Amino acid sequence: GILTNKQAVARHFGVKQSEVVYFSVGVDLGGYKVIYDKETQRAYSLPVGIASGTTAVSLSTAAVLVHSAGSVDLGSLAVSREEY
Amino acid sequence: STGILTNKQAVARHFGVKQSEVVYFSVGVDLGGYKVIYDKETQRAYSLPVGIASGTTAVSLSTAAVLVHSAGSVDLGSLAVSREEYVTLPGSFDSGSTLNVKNELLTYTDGKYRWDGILPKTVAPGSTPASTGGVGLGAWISVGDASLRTQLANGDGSLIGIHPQGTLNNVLTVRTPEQYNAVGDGIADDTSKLKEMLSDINNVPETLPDAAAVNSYMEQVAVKIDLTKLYRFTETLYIPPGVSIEIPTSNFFTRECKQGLFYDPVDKNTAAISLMVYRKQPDGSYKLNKDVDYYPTGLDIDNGDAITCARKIDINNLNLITAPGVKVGVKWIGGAGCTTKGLSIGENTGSDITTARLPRVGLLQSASWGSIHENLR
Amino acid sequence: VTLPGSFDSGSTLNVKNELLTYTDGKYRWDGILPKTVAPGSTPASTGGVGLGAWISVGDASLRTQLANGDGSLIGIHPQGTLNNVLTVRTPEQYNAVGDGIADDTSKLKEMLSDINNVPETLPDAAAVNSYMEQVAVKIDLTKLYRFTETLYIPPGVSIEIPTSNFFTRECKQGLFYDPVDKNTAAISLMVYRKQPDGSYKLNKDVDYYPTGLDIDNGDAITCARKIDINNLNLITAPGVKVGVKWIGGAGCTTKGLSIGENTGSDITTARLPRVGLLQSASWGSIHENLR
Repeated sequence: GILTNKQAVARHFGVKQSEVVYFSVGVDLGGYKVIYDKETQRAYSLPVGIASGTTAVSLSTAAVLVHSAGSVDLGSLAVSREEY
Repeated sequence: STGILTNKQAVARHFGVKQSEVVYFSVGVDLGGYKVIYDKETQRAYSLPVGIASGTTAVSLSTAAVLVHSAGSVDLGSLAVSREEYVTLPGSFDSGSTLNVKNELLTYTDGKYRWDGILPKTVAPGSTPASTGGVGLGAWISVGDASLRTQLANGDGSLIGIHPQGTLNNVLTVRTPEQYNAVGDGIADDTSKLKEMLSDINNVPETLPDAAAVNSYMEQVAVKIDLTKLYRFTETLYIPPGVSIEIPTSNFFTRECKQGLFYDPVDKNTAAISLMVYRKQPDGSYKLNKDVDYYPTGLDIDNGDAITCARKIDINNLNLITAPGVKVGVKWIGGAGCTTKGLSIGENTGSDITTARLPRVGLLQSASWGSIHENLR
Repeated sequence: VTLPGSFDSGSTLNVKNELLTYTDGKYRWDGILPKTVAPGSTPASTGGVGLGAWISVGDASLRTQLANGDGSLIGIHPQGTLNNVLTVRTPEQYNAVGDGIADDTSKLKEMLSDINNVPETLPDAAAVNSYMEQVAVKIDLTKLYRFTETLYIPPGVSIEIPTSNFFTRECKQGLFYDPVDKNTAAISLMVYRKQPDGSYKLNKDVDYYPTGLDIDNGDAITCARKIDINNLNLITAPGVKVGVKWIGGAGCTTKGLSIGENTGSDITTARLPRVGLLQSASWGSIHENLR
C-alpha cells in the first residue's frame, strides 16, 4: 500500500523507493530526496542538505514544510525545479 | 514478486507504455519486444530502441546506462536525451552533485543543464556551468523551457534563425537609445543614456598622453545610430569618431519637434553638440576642448597645439532643438571629410522669437576641409 | 505520450496526444487518424509541418524551429512577425570571419550569388538582359573582409557601411583585396563580350573597358544597372592594378565610396591600388563625394 505508492512517486521523480518519505509529525527527514503528503496526495522534492536528526514539525496545504532546522516552501522549490 | 509487478506498473504509467512492455535488466534476459528496461540497482528506467530481435539477450548495463546485448550495443542515456526523457537530480550547481547518465539534469538558477562530456561528472558545491566546463558541445547543454526563456532573454539573437540563412544577431547592427532605456519624451533627462550609447561605440578619454593616443580613436569600428523619439539632454554631447546618426525625416520649420535631440542646460553659455578637438597642455598632454567659444585654426593643426578627433562622422536628418538663450547649436570643429544631410537646427515654436526653442548661433565651423553639408536647415 | 521508436523506425499514431520523436524534436499529428509512418520517414516527407499535418511540440522542437526558421514565430509591433521586416543581408549570415586575415572570398561570393546569380556565359542578348530585371537587395558591411579574387557585382545590389573612410590609417570596415595575381581589379561591374560563336562571356580582363560603339553594335552588352553604393571602403594589397572597374554602369550611383588606406609614409607598402577607379559606358552615373 505505502510501498507501492513509494514506488509510484519514486519513478515519477527518478529516485529510489527508499528515498521517498511520508510526512508525519516528528518524522526524521535526513537523507530523503522526496516527501509525500498523504492528505493532499502530493509529492515534493526536498531541499538538499537536511541532516539526519532533523524532524518534521508541520506541512501546510500550501506545501510549506516546517522542521527542526527551519522551513522551506516546497512549492517554490518545485517551481525552481520545474516540477509542476 | 508482487513488488516487481507493481513496479512495472509504476514505470509503465510513467512512460505511457503497457505493463507487459517493461523488462527488468538481468544478465541473460530476453530483450525482444520490450519498450522500456528497468535497472533494479540504480532504480532508473530507460526506453529501449525499437527493433531488438526476439531471442536477443542482455549482457551488461553500466551505470551510464550503456546496454550491451547479444546482438550489439546501445547508449540508453543518449536515446533518452533524444526522447526528452530526463531525470532532474536533487540539488543544484550550488549544492553540488555527481552525474552518471546523459539524461540527468542539474538545476541552475537560470534553468536546467545536461552534461555532454565525460561521465561521471562531479560538480563541487558553489559551482556554475561556467566554472565547471562552460556551455556548448562536449560540456553543459541548456535543456528545457525555463532555460530557453533565460537564454532568449539574455542572448544576442543567435537562437533565432533568419533567411536566407544565418541568425538574427548577424543582421542587427543599428543602435537606439531605447536599448539604454531612454525615456524619449523630451521631458526626462536622457543625458546619461545618450552618453552611454556613444561611449559603447567609441569611448575616448577626455585626457590623453600624446598625439598618437588621440589619433588612435579615429581608427575604430563605426556604428549607425537611429533616433526615433525625442531626447532631452542637459550637458554638451561630444560625438566621437566613427558615428552615423539617422532619423526618418528632417524637420522643416516645425512648431513641435517630436524626434531628435533637445538641449536644455542650466548653463546656457554653451553648445548643444560638439565634435572632438584636443588641445595641447603645458605638460605636453592633450585635453578635450570643452570651451564653447574655442575653435581650432589651420595653424593649430600644424603647431600640434590642436589635434582633431573628428572623423568618419555622418549625419542624416538629425533634428536639434535648444532651450531659448542657448549660445551655440552645433560646433562642427575639426570635422574634415565629415558629412551631413538634412541636419535641422531649431524649432518654429511660435511668433515670439525670444521664447522659441532655437539657439542664438546655429552652427560654428572650423578646420573642416572636405566636409559637405547637404540641405542644412 | 511519447511513443516508442521514432521517424527512423516508423510507427502508427492513433491519438491526438501521441508524439513521435524525430532528430530535431517531437511532433504530434494534426491530420486524419490513424496515421501510419513508414520506417525512414521525416516530418517533411510525410505531410510537412503545419495545421492539419505535423505540429511541433515540446521544448526541443521549439529550439530547432526557432533555430532554422525565418523569424515567423516572433511577433513584432505594430503588427506582423519578424520575417516581415528583415530585409538586409550581411557577410555574417554566411559566417564570414570579418577580421581581414581569413580569406572570406567564397562567403562574399555566395552572398552576392544569393541575390542575383549571373552565369559567366550566356547564349544571347536577351539572356544577359534578363539579369537586370531581378529583385534588388541591400547589403550591410560592418566588419573587414579580406578577399583574393575579383568580386563581380551583379545588378540589383545596394551596399552600405555606417561611415566612409577618410585618410584612414587602419581600415576596419570594408573590403580588403589581397590576391596572388596583382594585375587584376578588386571590384568590377559586369560587362559581357560577344564571342566568335555569338554567345557572350563575362569580362574578366583587367584592362578591358567597353566603348559606346561596343554597346551599340552588340560587341559588348552591359549587365550593370540598379547598383547603388553608400560608403563602401575598399583597400587593397600594395601593387594591385585597379581598385574599382565601373564599366557599363549607366545610371549606377555611388556616395562616399572610399578607396585606399593611408597605411604609412612609404607609398610603396601602402594598402592602396595603382589605379583607383576606371570608368566607361556609364552615362548618367553619379559619384557623390568619392574619396
